[PDB]
Formats: sequence, structure tokens, C-alpha cells
Amino acid sequence: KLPNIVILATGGTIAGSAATGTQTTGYKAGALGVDTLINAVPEVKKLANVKGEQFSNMASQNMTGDVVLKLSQRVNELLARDDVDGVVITHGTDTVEESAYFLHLTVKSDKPVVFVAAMRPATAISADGPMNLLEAVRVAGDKQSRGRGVMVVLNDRIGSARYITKTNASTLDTFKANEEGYLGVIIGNRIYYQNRIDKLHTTRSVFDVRGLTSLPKVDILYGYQDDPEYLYDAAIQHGVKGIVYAGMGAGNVSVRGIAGMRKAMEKGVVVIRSTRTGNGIVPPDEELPGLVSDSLNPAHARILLMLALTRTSDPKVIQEYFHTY
Amino acid sequence: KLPNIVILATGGTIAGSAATGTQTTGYKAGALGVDTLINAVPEVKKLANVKGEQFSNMASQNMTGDVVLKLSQRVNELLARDDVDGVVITHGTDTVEESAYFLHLTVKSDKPVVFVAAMRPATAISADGPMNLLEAVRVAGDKQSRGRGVMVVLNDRIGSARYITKTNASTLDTFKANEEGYLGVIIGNRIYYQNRIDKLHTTRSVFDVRGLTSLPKVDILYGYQDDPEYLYDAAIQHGVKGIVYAGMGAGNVSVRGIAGMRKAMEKGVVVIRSTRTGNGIVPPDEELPGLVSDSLNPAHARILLMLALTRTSDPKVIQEYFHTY
Amino acid sequence: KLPNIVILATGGTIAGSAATGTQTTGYKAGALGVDTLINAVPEVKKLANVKGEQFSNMASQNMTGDVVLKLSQRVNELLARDDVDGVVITHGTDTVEESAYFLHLTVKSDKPVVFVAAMRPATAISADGPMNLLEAVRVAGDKQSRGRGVMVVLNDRIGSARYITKTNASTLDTFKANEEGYLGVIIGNRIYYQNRIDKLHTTRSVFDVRGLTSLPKVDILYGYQDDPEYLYDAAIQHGVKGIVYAGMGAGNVSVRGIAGMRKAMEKGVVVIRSTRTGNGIVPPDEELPGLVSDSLNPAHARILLMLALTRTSDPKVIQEYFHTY
Amino acid sequence: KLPNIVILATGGTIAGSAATGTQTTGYKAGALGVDTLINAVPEVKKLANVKGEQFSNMASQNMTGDVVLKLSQRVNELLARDDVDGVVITHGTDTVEESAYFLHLTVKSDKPVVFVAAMRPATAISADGPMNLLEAVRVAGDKQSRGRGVMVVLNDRIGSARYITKTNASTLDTFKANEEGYLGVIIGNRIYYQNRIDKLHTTRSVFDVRGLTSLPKVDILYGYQDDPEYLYDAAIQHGVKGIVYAGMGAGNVSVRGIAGMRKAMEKGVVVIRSTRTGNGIVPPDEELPGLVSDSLNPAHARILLMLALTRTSDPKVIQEYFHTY
Ligand SMILES: N[C@@H](CC(=O)O)C(=O)O
Ligand SMILES: N[C@@H](CC(=O)O)C(=O)O
Ligand SMILES: N[C@@H](CC(=O)O)C(=O)O
Ligand SMILES: N[C@@H](CC(=O)O)C(=O)O
Repeated sequence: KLPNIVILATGGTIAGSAATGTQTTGYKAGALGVDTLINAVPEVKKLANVKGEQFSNMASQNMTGDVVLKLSQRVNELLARDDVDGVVITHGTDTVEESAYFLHLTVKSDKPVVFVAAMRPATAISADGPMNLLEAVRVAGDKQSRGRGVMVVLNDRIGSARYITKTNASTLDTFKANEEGYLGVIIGNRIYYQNRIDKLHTTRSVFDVRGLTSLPKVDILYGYQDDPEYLYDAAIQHGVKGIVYAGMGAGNVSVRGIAGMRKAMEKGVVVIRSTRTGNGIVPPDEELPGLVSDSLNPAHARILLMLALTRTSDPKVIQEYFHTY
Repeated sequence: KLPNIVILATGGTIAGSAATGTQTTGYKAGALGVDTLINAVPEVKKLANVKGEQFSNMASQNMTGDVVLKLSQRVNELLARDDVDGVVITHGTDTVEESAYFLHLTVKSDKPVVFVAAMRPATAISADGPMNLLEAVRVAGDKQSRGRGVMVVLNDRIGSARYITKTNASTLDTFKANEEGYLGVIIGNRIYYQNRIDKLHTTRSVFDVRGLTSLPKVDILYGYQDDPEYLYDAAIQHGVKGIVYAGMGAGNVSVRGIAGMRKAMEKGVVVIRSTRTGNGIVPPDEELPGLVSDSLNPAHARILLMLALTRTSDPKVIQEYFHTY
Repeated sequence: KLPNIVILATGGTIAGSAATGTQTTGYKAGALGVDTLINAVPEVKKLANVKGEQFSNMASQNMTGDVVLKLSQRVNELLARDDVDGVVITHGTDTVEESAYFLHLTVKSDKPVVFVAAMRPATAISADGPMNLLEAVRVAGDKQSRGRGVMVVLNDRIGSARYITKTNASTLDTFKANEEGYLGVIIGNRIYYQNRIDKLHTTRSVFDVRGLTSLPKVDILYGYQDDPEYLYDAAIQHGVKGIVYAGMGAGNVSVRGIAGMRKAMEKGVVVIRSTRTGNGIVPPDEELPGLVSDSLNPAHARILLMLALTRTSDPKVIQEYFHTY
Repeated sequence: KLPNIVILATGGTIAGSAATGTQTTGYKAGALGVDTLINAVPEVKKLANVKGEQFSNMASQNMTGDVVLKLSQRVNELLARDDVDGVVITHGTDTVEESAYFLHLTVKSDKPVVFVAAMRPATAISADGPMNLLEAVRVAGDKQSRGRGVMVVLNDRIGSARYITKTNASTLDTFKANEEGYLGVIIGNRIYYQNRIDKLHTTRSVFDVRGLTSLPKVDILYGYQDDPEYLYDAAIQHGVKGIVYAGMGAGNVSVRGIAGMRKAMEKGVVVIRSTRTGNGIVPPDEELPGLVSDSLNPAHARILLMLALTRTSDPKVIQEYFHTY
């Protein structure tokens, strides 16, 4: 009768433990085990039959592509089992959007995959982790949650991995998608589903990574007044396969950036022009080098580019991925 | 009886001219002269006695610190004159926030300095430039506008240079300060002032650049999964005096970024940890390298750092600037 | 080869004509004919074969349910024709959300129905109507726009009738759905679809009004400190069939409001508890009188209640409508 | 050395106590005493010397003007004492904005007055009250907090009573001022002040209520399609002295509402046209009846109108209050 949910722990402030109730820096993110998290919210056991698995225990600023690859592989294994109805992944907030979007493109199942995180450590006064986890378990176990793509659940909100981003350095309500909104919200112990994303993901995605053991190198370069050509030269010299440009406005580029991007393209590096602004569409512009990010922000664009480079070097195909995923 | 306003033109989509009413890319930003702008909104002449001056005519993605320095010097000259009551600066949207914040720190006058820009070119259907300019002139000529710091006026809103940022690649309403709001709004031909910024600026600022002819080099490095050490090495090798880090979450840093920042500090480079998120406070953390950006986003933080480096290398002094400016 | 679009005009500031370019009040909304609108944006004729029809010419604050009923009936007639591919409805901004939501529930077609409006009159400097109309025609004629429910298009954004609301009295960017986002955006002459609404509408809706000639009376009462019982007594005395309560917080009710709501229910009036806050979920609460609005704001809740009352008085059925529509 | 702070308790979900950790409705708001609140966050005693006083213990939907009057009188008494450095007022979230704005206009002291509330009850998993109270005490005890007007503190944010409103029925981040932002934020145990409000308040306000024992009656009427004249007739018949109209768009009014407003003005009732939209400016319009609310939302506008009516019936004076307070 209860759903079977695996809580797969990777680390984060959600598993952080500090010396006092108001310590906000200098505590170890990813100190507490997945069973400690579970045991602090015994209410979870009335929503699902939960099993904890300790995948890693790191702060998400140290999450790396090779590890995210393994996480995606393990989640694909789990969801292929009949005794697993969904998976909740505990993660740090800083790079959750990157990890979640990676799994959104690579998990070949319609069963729910819900990332959860906490802006305050577990020891903190008014810690948000307990309720965030409870909400994430509720979402992962609900039959209505299937086929929605990978989700990110904090602060009563259910965000699509493709749209959601950490918008604020430090607040509980940081995760928002200003232009695209939330997939749903959790209020009064009930899920209210609002939207389905109109993009390819999960079971309809071409991005299979089950045979892979590493990913193509992609760096992100910022756009600003006086931005230097030499950062493009260094990226090329170090063997990047892609550069994502966090551009000025709508992916616009200085004379120096144009020179860098042209040098990159000459050396077989794919350039995606995204925006530093935080939101909105980078439109095509045939007068400029590179491809355009559609509404993907720089961190998301890097994840799609990395995966696109496992399949193709055809700029028409990559550009179409950015308009469809 | 009318205020005397100088319209000082630098370029931008506000002075853009395209082949049709819906062409959104591949037109020259900064094609039209300041007198063409003025002549399209003759209504401006009922609000002020206006004089146009063509300072530059470039797209703002190509605006550089050396030029912004000269702009600040020229605006300081103008505002010292009794026949100038305020100045409106037409600029591209992409880097307006950078130029405006520079002048906010360096213009030693309480007379209004209002940057204005347009998201659609002058030729576009429903072009926003005409009304934005009219509003900017109204603001610059109003006696109530004095002593407010440098302002950015688009879409009926008056933003402080210290808070306002381009939040969306492509929309008319892009300029917002999500946490700090607008200084005021212009509705029905009337200015409604809401807030005064609680920060140092203009006449209370230490940042004098009247004797300067160049600025210290500062680059911006992004924070993301797998971010590389080699970009810090390249920046150091190329003689940066500062690095602003657009960090993961609240200026958090990977093992690789920490190694880079430590190398930079060892070579006499000041590091400021800002955030890629778009909003909010990077708090102090003595366990991490560098100084923290307070609520300055990466583009603003670069401008303050550059100016701070003209005066000092004392990290206590620079850190205090970031909490006060 | 071009789509066939009917532009059905009802009035609004989009068809407003004032004496000068900055007159913001005291002009007649709905002065200009639909052919004048069309002739100001001849670009529309490259996107569709357009035909204008003058349905009404009023300011939307004077739009009434009886007229909205007829509008829905006429749109159902039009969309049943093979020579009509979609319909764009020009309307005032003040009550567009009400009219649009009514049609969202009652138009039995998957062909696009796009409401469009303008915050500045047609004569205004930087009038937004021309571009809003062009965007609305583009949306209505696109094959990808089918089956999305009724849409509201201003300022480069495509809002669902069920979520979108006028959030600001006076700004061009007023239409937003803070929690649910936009269905899509129009940038660079291209439509970017983001979301499909996860609610019943149009072809899946039970709300048929083709045989009807009037609608049940529903009033809206506000919630605030010292709110009076006597307004409930007056509404009952005047024969309301429903009351929507724009409640304090999450539909919460004073001792006086509870007395009023109980009196209403005793006299056969259905009460829906909504919120004055502007956003979010009113959860069920069996300790309080009436039904709950889910995330419907007061204006939308009134439209659903009115339609629900044409079909049923069963509070279980009405409550389920509020969770599904 | 520590500041002396009085915690003056009125009730609310902050003092709510439910049977389980996830019960969201049907619990008594204002069950717990002020000493229970204090004893749950002993950390408060390291920030201030605190004394609790139980002013009332009600749910804020039942807060009434007569009681808010007494609260303002008591806070004025407290702040006149040398042994009180500031006051924190615990209150329900639903009408906090009304009570806080009343005190903003009537407390004749520059010492901090900080309202605090909680969206989750004290018993709830991840209850927000403890941290909100700690933050409110920090704000009230800080010397930099003086002369800022009355503040509302939840979720790491410090809102001005004049701008802040509950924007969402049910979320922790509900309190926002979309156009005006926050006065400050509290992150990492530190206050970051961003703005000072550019409006009259507290020590510069004319609104003295120290001799008063009751307030003029003011009701709020909503604006919508088919809005009825009879609600104006009932309000007049019941002796209102003011009506605030939560208007369609920018305070716009139907033919029926105009008839009602004219009848009200004929009987000596002052009408203020506000907006139901949630934000922005209602501009003057001499073609319409009544005065305009500037950017005051309906709940705030009622509080100012009530106080304005204790002093004057001169519409020029009242209109100027709405532009200055
Ligand atoms: N640095 C932490 C921040 C958080 O979890 O809130 C992490 O991302 O692991
Ligand atoms: N690239 C243009 C964009 C704009 O002005 O909207 C500029 O910044 O010059
Ligand atoms: N009162 C006008 C406002 C607008 O269209 O902007 C209307 O709703 O008809
Ligand atoms: N109804 C409660 C809601 C809250 O405090 O959150 C109150 O306002 O008293």
C-alpha cells in the first residue's frame, strides 16, 4: 500500500551539522548519514517505505561530472527495479541544478526522481531540511508525479530541473524559475500540480550514458566590459571540447570575445552563447559566432553541451537540442 | 524656468536603426546621432531645455573601462557648470549597469545623472526608447531627484545603479532589483519616489578618478561543477590585479577554485567572492580564501574592485568598501 | 499557406485615442475600430490573412457576464468554421483575465484563442499595442499553439487564462503568474513554448453555455480587519447565488465574516474562500464555512463559480471543479 | 551592554500549537504564551535582555481597529521609557500588514518597532517562528535600526510596514514588496540595510491617536465585472465614513461603481480608489469620482484613510496624505 522510495544521499547543507543553532559558514556540508536524516523526520515513514543509501557525502560545490554520471547510472539501475517506486536525492543547493538537469536528460524512466536540499544546516534553528525532505518523499511517492521529468523540491515548491535555478545566494526561497514558474506546489500535505514542461526529457531523451565512463570537457566564460581574449586561449590550450559563454545581455559579445570564440571554433570547440542576466531567451544571430542557448542559463547549458558532445559535432543538431531539451 | 539637461550619447540599441520594424539582431547598435533621438521625441522640449552631445556611438558590449573613465570625467565637468541641471546618458542595455555603477562611485555632484537605454531599436514596432528617454529627462530635471545616486531609467522604473541589473536577456522589463526594489517609478507623467539607497555614493564617495588615465585589470571567473584551476593561472599570468568570482551559491568554491584563489593571493591579486545566482548576500567566511561581495553581483563587484585598487591593497579597507558602497 | 485569423475587437486602451502622446487618463478606451488597429500594423498581413470583426467597443471595466457569454458563443461559432484557424480578441486590460478565463472554460475547440490588450493607448509615445497585436497574431496562427487553452499575450509573454493576472495597476509588464509562469514567450519573431497547463479546459471542459442567455449572480467580498457582516446580508438580500471571499491570508475569516458566510449558506448561497494576497493555495479547512478556491484568485474564482452554478449545487462537485479547472 | 527589548505578544500562528508536526489548519492560532515563545529560542537572550508582555492572544484575522489603537498606545508608552530600547510584536500573518502600518503612522519614537510572525505553527516540522523571532530581536536591538519606520521581519527579510504585504496565501516567503523591495536582510547573523523609505512616518507623522478611543468606520469594496451598486448603498446605510475601492486595474470603475461612489460622496463618505492588482500606482483622474491611493494597496489604504478621517474631511489634505505617507 505505501510506495517504496529510496533516499539516495550525496551530501549538502541538508546533512550539515554545526556547533550552534545559528552557525551559517565553516561547518562541514555532508557530515550526517542518510539514516540520521531519516530518523529526524519519522513522519516520512507514514508516507512511504523508505530505504536510505549513501551514495557520497560531499558539499555540492565539489560535485563533479564523473560523479554525476555515476549518480545517473545508479538511479537508472534503481528505477529499473519493481521494488523501487521513486527516488529522492539529497544534495547540496549550490550545484543541485546542474546534477538535476543531468539526470533529467539521462534517466530513462517515468518514475519520479526528486532532488531535495536545504539552505540551513540540520542543526540550525528553523532548519528547512526536515520539511523539504518530507515534501520530496510525498512528491516521489505520488502516482500523479510520474512522467514529469526530474524535479527539485524545496520550500513547498516543485521545480523542473530544466527551469529551476538557485537565484539567491542565501535565502530559503532561492529556488525559482521566474519566467517558467513551478511544476507544482505542496501545501497542507497535498500536491497541487500546475504545469507540465513542454520539452524532451527522461524516457523521450536521446541522451544515453549507460556505456560512458567520462564526459567531454566544457568550461564557462563570463561576459563583461574589458573581457579578455586570453581566457579563450587558455581553455583551448587545455583541451576543452565546449565553451559556454555567460554573455552580456542576449549573448552579446565584445570584439575580444568574438576573436576568442572564432579561435575556439577554428580549433574544433563548440561555443554556446548563453547570458549572465539570469533569465530569458538568447535568440539566434547569424552575425555572431557560436550557437545560442535558447532559455538555458550557463550552468544548465554546460550540462546539455557536455551531453550533446557525447553524440555529435554537428552544429545544426546541437542547436536543435538547445531548442528542444 | 525649464531645467537645463545635457543628453550625453554613448550608443546602444536606443540609437539602433534596422531595415524593418521587427528586426531584433544584426542591426548596428549606436547608428543614430543624439539629435535624431531628440528630434523623435519633441515632447522632451516641454520638460527641459536639452542639449545633445555625442560622447561615443558604440554597442555597450564593447564599452571599456578606459572609456567609462572618460565618461565619468566628462560628466563631472558638466555638472560643475551652472548651466547644467542634470545629465541623461543614452547607453546600450548590456553593460549599462557597469557604466552606471562606475559613475555612481565617481561623480562628485548631487545633480541627477540618469542612464537610459532601450531593449528595442529605434525603428522597431512599439520601440521603448522614446518613452524611456522622456522619462529619463523628466527624472533628471526634477528638483526632487537630487542626491539620489546614479539612476537607470527604463520601462517606467527608476533603479539605483548599485542595485539594478539586467535580469533577462531580451524583455522590456529586464531591469529589476529583486531584493532592493526601485528608487521610484514614473506613472502618469509624475515621479513617485519610494526609496533612498542606504549606501555611500557620489558626493560622499572617496573614489576620485579625476587624475587617472587607466584602471587596474580585473577579471571575472565563473563557478560551476568541474571548474578549472587553469583559468586562475592564466589571469595571474596576464597581470590581473583582481579577480571577481561568480561563485556557486554563496560564493562557495571547489577544491580547484580554492587552489586558484590561493595562487592568486600569493601573487598579490585580490579575490572577491560574489555569486552567479543573481541576487543576495555572500556572507563572510574565514575558512575560505578572498573577500566577499556583500550583495554586489559580479559585474558590479568588478567595478568596485577596480576602483578600490586605485586606492589601496588593504583587505580590511576593501572589505569595508564592499559593505558600504 | 497563411493562416486565417479573425481579429475580434471588444474595446480597451489598445483601441484608445488621446489628444497627446503622454495622456494616461481621461481618454475613451475603445474609440478606434478594429480596421484602424489592423492598418497601424500592416506587418500582421505577412503573418496571417486577417479579418477584423467589431464585437463591441467598450472599456473593460464595463465588460459584463452577459456580454462575455455572447463573446464565448461567437468565438465557438467562428472556430467551428474551416476558414478560421484562430481568433485574436482585443480587450481592455482591467478585466481581460475574467473574460479570458470564461472563454478558457467554454470554448469547445483546440484552435487558438488569444486575448491581447495594451497598457498605453494607441496614440501614446512607445505604445505597446502594435507589438502586442503582432505577437498575438503570430501565436494564434502557429500550428504549435493548438490545444493550449485560452491565452493572454502582452509584452512578449504568453500567459494561460487560468493563471495570468494583472498584477500592477499601471506598468507594461503587469501581466504575470508569479507561481505558475508563462506558457511561452515571443522573442526575435519566434515562439518559445515552455509549459502546458495541467488543468482541464476548452475541449475537455464540461462547461457548455451554448443554450444559455444569462448567468448566475456572484459577488466578491473583501476580507480585512473589522470587515462587516452587513455586506453578506446585502448580497443575500439581492439574490446572489454565490459569494467569493477575497480572504485574509489563506482564506481566513473573522467572527463577523463567519456569521455572514453561515447566513449565506443557510439561504442557499455557495461561498468560495479565495485570498486577497494575490497568489497561492487556499487549502481545505473543515472548521471553516464554504469551499476553497485552490489557487484561483478572486476574479477567476467568480468566473468558475458562476459557471459551476449553471450545472450544480453539489458542494463536492463544485469543490472538485476548483481543484481541476 | 545588551539592548533591552520588550516582546509584546498579540497572537498568531507563531504562537500556534497543533496535534502533529504537519497540521496546517484547524489548530488555535495564539494558544502559546509569550514566555513559551521566548523559552523555545534561548539564543534570544544572547542578543538582548528580553521581557515578554502578553498584550492579547488572538488569530490576526480577528484583530480589530479598536485593539490596534490600544496596541499603538501601549507601544508609545513603552518606547517613552529609558529601559526599553525597542519592541518586537508577535502577530498573526494575515493582518500584520494592517496593524504594522497603523503603528508606522502613530508611534512617535525612532526606537525600533519590529512586527514578527510565522507561516507555520510552533509545533510544525521546520517551523519558521523561532528564527523569525531571533531575527526580529536582532533588528530591534541594533542601533542602526533606529528611525526606519515600523518593520515586518520574516524569512531573513526586513520589510517596511508601508510597502510590505502578504503576497501568497500559504508560503514562508509570502511577505514581499515587489516594486519597493526590502529595507534590509538578515544573513549570517548580520543585518544588511539596503533602503530607507522616502515617506513620512513615526516621529514625522501628524497622526496622533493618544487621546482617541475609537476610529472612523471604513469598508473595502472590490471591483470586478458586474460589480453591484447595492454594496455602496449598504455601506452608506451602515454609517461608513470612508470606502476604499479595490479597483479594476488602475482604480478604474464601472458605470455601477461610479453611481455608488457618487452616492457615497453625496452622503459625506470619502472614497479612495485603490487596485485589486496587488502592486503599483493609481494615478489621479479628474474624470472619476473619489481620491486615489498612490501605491497603497487596499488594506494599507484603509488604515491611512481611517487615520486621515480623525483629522480632516478636506479632500486636498487627504489626497496629499496618500502621496506622502
Ligand atoms: N555549500 C552547500 C550549500 C547548501 O547545501 O545549502 C552545498 O551546496 O553543499
Ligand atoms: N547590444 C545592445 C543591446 C541594447 O542596447 O539593448 C547594447 O548593449 O548596445
Ligand atoms: N481601462 C482600460 C485599461 C486598459 O485597457 O489598459 C480597459 O481596461 O479598457
Ligand atoms: N491565521 C493566522 C495565520 C498566520 O499567523 O500565519 C493568523 O493570522 O493569526
